[PDB]
Amino acid sequence: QSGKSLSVKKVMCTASPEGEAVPSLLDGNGIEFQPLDVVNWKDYPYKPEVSFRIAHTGREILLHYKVKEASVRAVASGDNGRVWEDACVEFFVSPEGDDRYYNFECNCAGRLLIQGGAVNERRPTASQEVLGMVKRWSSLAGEPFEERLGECSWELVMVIPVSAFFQHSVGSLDGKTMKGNFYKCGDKLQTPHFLSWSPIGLERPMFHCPAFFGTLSFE
Repeated sequence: QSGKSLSVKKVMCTASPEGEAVPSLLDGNGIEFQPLDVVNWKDYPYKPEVSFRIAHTGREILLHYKVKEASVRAVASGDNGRVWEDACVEFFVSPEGDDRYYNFECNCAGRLLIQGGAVNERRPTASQEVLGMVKRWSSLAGEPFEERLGECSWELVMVIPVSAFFQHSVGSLDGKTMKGNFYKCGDKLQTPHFLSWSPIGLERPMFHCPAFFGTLSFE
């Protein structure tokens, strides 16, 4: 019972960091990796080795995922595409303790999907302006590509400004407590799979479940 908990350590930056620079920034501040290895459904037993880490600047959330899996894919031609089908890492979060939440899904090539809203309504997709706010970087960034079979190690970064919570007026992350979860998947990969950070007790693979989110304590 209860979900997991995380301390999101603060990092001191005068300006907004670029995605490529984040791994160095995080190693510089000793930000540790957390395993993302909860296999909630025995139907999909494949557990590719995945870890992540998180920190904040006060104005922005910094995420860094590391993955090692049997295949990768990035067909999605644009942002707000069908990224969950490609090799994809995800971050879901509710920032104000209300029922509205956000899902940031990003494929291994850097294409990103963002939606916002409560479970009981159509959760609209984000605008170009808002997609433009979220800086990204990947080790497999660039052109879209058909599935490549073979063991592949990749990394991905998301710099999520506080303004990207497009349905809220979130000012500063300093000392806030949010609820969220982190996921790995790839619906159209050779071996589809479903992994989470904090556990989920629904009968089958479902990620849009605020009840099962863990706790995120921003320093």
